[PDB]
Amino acid sequence: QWALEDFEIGRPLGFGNVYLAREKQSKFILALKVLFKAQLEKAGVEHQLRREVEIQSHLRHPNILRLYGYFHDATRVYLILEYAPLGTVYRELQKLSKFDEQRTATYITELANALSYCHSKRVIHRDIKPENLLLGSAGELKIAGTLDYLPPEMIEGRMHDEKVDLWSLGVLCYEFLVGKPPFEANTYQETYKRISRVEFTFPDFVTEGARDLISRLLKHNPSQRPMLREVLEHPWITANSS
Ligand SMILES: O=C(O)c1ccc(Nc2ncc3c(n2)-c2ccc(Cl)cc2C(c2c(F)cccc2F)=NC3)cc1
Repeated sequence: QWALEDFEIGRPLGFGNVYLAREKQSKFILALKVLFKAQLEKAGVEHQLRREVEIQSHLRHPNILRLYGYFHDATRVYLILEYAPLGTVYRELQKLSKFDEQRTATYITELANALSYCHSKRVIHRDIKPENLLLGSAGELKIAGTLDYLPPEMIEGRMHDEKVDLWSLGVLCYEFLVGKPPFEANTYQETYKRISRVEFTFPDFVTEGARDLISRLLKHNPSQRPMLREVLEHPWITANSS
């Protein structure tokens, strides 16, 4: 059982705010997520958070952000999270516009690993996107509305499985190389039609090796999408990863 008295709150990092924090006894640096019990009870997704924390703190992977613990105060609910010093992949993306193939392949590899571990633990993520991707001190990737990353089977409300994260991995591979998601539009409506029709095009600079992998991942039929092992063994990933 923790308390707010154990932590020294630092700079803001972000239904509330995420702060830099230092545990007093150990001097351990962490991110402390602050959420108000008012918004959580007004949305009723406190059970969704009860289950989410049950899952997040039970998993151990170098590419999944760690949740150490949690606790609630008078009106707040606190999440003791890992701290990823180099920030979000979303900030890196807009600070560099696009990623080269070697950076893309490594992230994709680290993702495929983190997902293959999740899929072996019967967990399907559904929602990877740059703003949910964080960077550790070594620069390694870490996994912590808008339709851009959702598969056709999901937005159409059909039954879905592990192949959902394969679609997302395709969308992320495209975005890394291009700077924008393959189905981006100015409205939720247009984006919906573009995803369901699976209509995307490649800019000239995108190599055929990348085009192939993305085109394999972005199949409408979930069954035709490669397994994560095939992703990690793709010639384009092979040639460019770390
Ligand atoms: O720009 C900088 O200087 C910067 C920014 C971030 C970090 N590192 C860091 N480390 C851990 C966390 C966060 N950020 C963080 C920060 C803010 C918010 Cl709104 C959410 C989180 C999250 C998060 C989460 F809970 C769900 C989904 C995605 C998340 F990103 N998780 C803890 C370092 C430097």
